Amino acid sequence: MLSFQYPDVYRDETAIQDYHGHKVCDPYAWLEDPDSEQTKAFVEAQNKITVPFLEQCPIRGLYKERMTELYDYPKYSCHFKKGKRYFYFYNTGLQNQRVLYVQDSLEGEARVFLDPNILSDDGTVALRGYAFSEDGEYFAYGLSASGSDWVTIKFMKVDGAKELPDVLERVKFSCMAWTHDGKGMFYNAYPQQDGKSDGTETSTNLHQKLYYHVLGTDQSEDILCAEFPDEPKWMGGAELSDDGRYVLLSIREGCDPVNRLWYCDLQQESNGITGILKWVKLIDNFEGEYDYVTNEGTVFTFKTNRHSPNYRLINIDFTDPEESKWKVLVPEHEKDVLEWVACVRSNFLVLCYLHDVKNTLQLHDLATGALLKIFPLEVGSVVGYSGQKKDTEIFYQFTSFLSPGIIYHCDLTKEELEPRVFREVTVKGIDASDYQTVQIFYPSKDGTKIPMFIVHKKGIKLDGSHPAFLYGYGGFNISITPNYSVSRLIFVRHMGGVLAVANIRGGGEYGETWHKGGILANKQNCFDDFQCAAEYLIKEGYTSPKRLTINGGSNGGLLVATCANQRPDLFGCVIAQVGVMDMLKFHKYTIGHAWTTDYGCSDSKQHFEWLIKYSPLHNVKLPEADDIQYPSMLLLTADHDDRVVPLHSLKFIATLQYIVGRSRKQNNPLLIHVDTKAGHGAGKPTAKVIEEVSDMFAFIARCLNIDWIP
Ligand SMILES: *[C@](O)(CO)[C@@H]1CCCN1C(=O)[C@@H]1CCCN1C(=O)NCc1ccccc1
Repeated sequence: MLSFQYPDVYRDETAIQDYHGHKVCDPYAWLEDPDSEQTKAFVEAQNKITVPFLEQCPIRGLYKERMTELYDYPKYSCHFKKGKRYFYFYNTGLQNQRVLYVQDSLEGEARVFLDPNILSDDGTVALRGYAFSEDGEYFAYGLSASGSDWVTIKFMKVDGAKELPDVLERVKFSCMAWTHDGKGMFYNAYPQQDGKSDGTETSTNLHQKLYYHVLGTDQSEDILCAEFPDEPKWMGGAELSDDGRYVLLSIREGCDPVNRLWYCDLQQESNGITGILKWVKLIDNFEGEYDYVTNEGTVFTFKTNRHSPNYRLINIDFTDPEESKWKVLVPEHEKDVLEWVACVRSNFLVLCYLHDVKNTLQLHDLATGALLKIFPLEVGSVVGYSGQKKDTEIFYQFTSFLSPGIIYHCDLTKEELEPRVFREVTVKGIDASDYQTVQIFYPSKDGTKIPMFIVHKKGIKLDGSHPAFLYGYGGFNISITPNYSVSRLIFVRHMGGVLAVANIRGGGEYGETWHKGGILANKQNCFDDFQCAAEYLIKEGYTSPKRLTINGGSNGGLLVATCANQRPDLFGCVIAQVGVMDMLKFHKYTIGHAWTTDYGCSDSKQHFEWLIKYSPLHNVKLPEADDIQYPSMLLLTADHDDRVVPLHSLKFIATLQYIVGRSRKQNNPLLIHVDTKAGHGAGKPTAKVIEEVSDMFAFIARCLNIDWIP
């Protein structure tokens, strides 16, 4: 099967760094430079062996044909109203990018408003962020090229879809918020830096500033409204209150769900927005999250995790601001996580809870917090919503493992609420009724019960014979909830597979305590939970080690890489997408400094001692047992991934190939693929999505010798 040679890769044996008395060698440190001829050559030499391996088997073509057919169904976002018009995104099925449409009423003819497909030949220019003026008459929108986090903001007049001259450069991790006077918009930008700013560069991102752009002016005239030059990692995002009176500034430092909250009453500005605003530092620490919901005069309703790991709603009066005086509007639930909250039709709140990793959607009274209405849902996720304070209706979008999902609509002006299906799409070719989704709770190493979803064909014998695809993330307070994936259902239907998703610690599935259970000194809990998930699938007879594939991306790419080093005997195949592999250096690059809230930072001795134990780059080791080799591994990354710089995967693959790939007992392939004109994955065009899943499943089919099932 290894009908190919690994490329020779130079080792810089002089690259030795002292970490708190521990010497670490980093012989592929030179791969950190994306622009060098050396690094370019390495990448070319790697893709040269990977592409033929993946494309040799007819199963890739069979999978791609099926994916192309089954993925070709219409995809809609919720309707949402702005000013006097409705908007929605729509993809006929296989367009590279979804298209923004406008209609003058709910039954009016729709027309194309913004079509990102015409911005490139290959669909690699995508929308990233947008903001309508309060009256709905002007529209600002971010564009990213090649999947980079860098954005250019452009502007349109809505009536006639007219392009405006205004262009904002150097935008990244940015808010977009228009003042209600329609004069201009808040956004964030970064100071000029040496070298490139296109998504191929690794330079750290510091000193983000908040600016106000006056419409019809050049960007050079933009007003600096907030900056934190003594705190280079702080990021201040602006939003206007629902009545337009206040700018709220949420300042973050890292990825924890906490923020400072300052405000500025715009009516108190001496002469409009002319420089740094008269900020009032209502919450001036990083001890809690304060997420604006709505206000009524000086009474501000926020969703918070302050003293409430499962979140709750509080009212803070700006004119009586001490914490002792805050009113608890909707108290914390004992187990259910309050995921998000919206205010609609003046005095309703829409609350979305997570209960054992399934959503429930509720309407509450703003004045008392009282429950009014439960919106009926099947078991799965709410993935989209519209309805702001001035609106008199909501839309919401539901999805699940087996259903592409449904957009619902509810007219909130009605005395008796009657939600109805507004849009529904069926994917013929996959009969949902042939399959089932079960949820189980398995005990981890320390006895903690972890949820896991399993999706499989009804009636199968649990005799260990099925290939399985087990997915995890485990970090950053992100909950991994049910969603429709045609590519995974093809694995079930046409490869006879079992799908599994493990809700391991580090996630937000059981609130901030679940998140803290998988970070910092307890990061090893994530890996233990995930390994235990694999043992459960095997023990209960869903699969066997040699038929089990694991998959994760980003922080989940770290998950599956670590699990390969720690338990190579447990897995047949590992696909790590855009993974954080160098845990000693991740903080040095682009936005990596933000992840130290989950991981820690190697500059501290204490953190170093945690990180060195699991950092995938630093834990590649030939298994001691003669009959154990590493699983088949595929790393996927891309040259404009400026979220997780691709050097992580480059250094990791060189290391795997040299330490393990050179040993006589290793017969499983250890491969990387580096895509071009693509990034971390946000805004990836449909054509690339299809190619990527075809690569992934062809790898699986080949490594496990799975027969296609027509
Ligand atoms: C990956 O897991 C998910 O994309 C990477 C690697 C570890 C964590 N991330 C990651 O992207 C984190 C987690 C989700 C958001 N995030 C960011 O880095 N976001 C950029 C950002 C924006 C504002 C403030 C801080 C960070």
